[PDB]
Amino acid sequence: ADLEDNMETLNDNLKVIEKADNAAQVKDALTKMAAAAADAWSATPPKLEDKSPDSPEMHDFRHGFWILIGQIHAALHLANEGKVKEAQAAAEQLKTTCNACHQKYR
Amino acid sequence: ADLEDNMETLNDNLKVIEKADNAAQVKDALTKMAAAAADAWSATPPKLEDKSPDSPEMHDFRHGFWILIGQIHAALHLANEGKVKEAQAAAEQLKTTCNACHQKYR
Amino acid sequence: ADLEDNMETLNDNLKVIEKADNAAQVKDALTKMAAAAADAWSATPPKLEDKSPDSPEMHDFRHGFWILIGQIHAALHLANEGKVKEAQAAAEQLKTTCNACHQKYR
Ligand code: HEM
Ligand code: HEM
Ligand code: HEM
Ligand SMILES: [Zn+2]
Ligand SMILES: [Zn+2]
Repeated sequence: ADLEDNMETLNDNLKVIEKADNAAQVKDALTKMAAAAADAWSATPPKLEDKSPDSPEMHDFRHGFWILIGQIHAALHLANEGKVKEAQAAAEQLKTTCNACHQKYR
Repeated sequence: ADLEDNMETLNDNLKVIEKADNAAQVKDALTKMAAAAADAWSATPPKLEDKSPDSPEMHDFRHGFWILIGQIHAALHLANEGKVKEAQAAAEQLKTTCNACHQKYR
Repeated sequence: ADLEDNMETLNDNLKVIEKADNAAQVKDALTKMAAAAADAWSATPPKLEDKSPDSPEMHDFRHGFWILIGQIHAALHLANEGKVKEAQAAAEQLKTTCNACHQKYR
């Protein structure tokens, strides 16, 4: 997918999570987030087009999606286990990851 | 691209790390491995074609490559600071993750 | 080698990061944490001595351990970038992962 569509999917589904009624809905938003973050991994952002793929910038760029995928995964488990409230909390906190990569490369 | 191709890339570069000349050939081969493993992220292996993308088997499957990439990133950091022998050792012990997944899904 | 020992190394270097002045001191302490975590993550802890390597309990433990490994990586990136203060904030931010895993498995 386009990086840009991948982020819309991240943004949209996080909101779906903040507003969810039950576990089924959070878990579904999390899955979709996982899909998008997995796909984004290999993307080159506009701000790093003049950067070599094996370069520190692209290295740290990729790692951002690694972290996010692990967090979504942890959060996805809380959801599977029916823990709506804490799943929503994990979901929240992975925003720090969105910001960390955003501050730098967006 | 293909799951098959990704594995050939994995296998080849593991041999490339074992024979490595210097830090850079080690780093370059590890980079290729991470990109191949992330390409495989969302591939669907023959043995799990009957299984829902939301099943424990696929969960287990995608998670392997996440562990792997992590292990690769860790080796990469060893190489970055010029501990080639140590980076080469982690690429050896990195086979435990390969095997773990083949055992279940190949 | 053993969990205990690596956990001390982990504990001690976080207090070294909190008391650090320069980016290099943070980088080294994070590097020692990287190393402790590299040698620890696959151990079975006292409280899961009964459960086997591929249960839900060991899978969760390994993941949170990998989350931790991934936050040390992020923090190490920030240090190489010489962003001293935000490497430290990231070393702080990683106490929650420490805590999430102790709360289930210590
Ligand atoms: C779930 C967490 C995340 C959310 C909610 C999020 C949200 C967004 C949104 C809404 C945009 C569009 C901004 C615009 O309208 O111009 C965007 C763009 C972007 N994001 Fe994220 N993001 C997340 C995680 C990440 C991560 C982890 C990375 C890097 C590893 C990243 C890298 C980027 C980049 C480079 C752009 C610019 C896209 C472009 O200009 O083509 N984002 N993100
Ligand atoms: C760097 C470590 C790894 C190496 C060197 C490696 C190597 C290989 C090789 C040589 C094959 C032979 C199949 C062929 O080429 O036709 C294969 C197949 C396969 N591997 Fe891996 N592998 C690794 C890691 C993994 C991991 C981590 C997973 C799961 C997370 C995995 C899942 C599979 C599956 C499902 C197949 C069978 C697919 C097919 O035949 O279409 N492998 N691998
Ligand atoms: C920076 C992060 C962490 C710090 C500073 C830390 C610190 C410590 C300390 C001080 C101990 C007690 C050691 C002793 O008195 O022998 C300990 C033990 C332990 N830690 Fe951590 N820890 C961290 C992260 C983690 C993580 C991520 C996990 C699992 C994923 C984990 C699992 C355990 C377990 C199971 C023990 C019990 C060992 C025993 O008493 O046998 N820790 N840790
Ligand atoms: Zn899991
Ligand atoms: Zn790195």
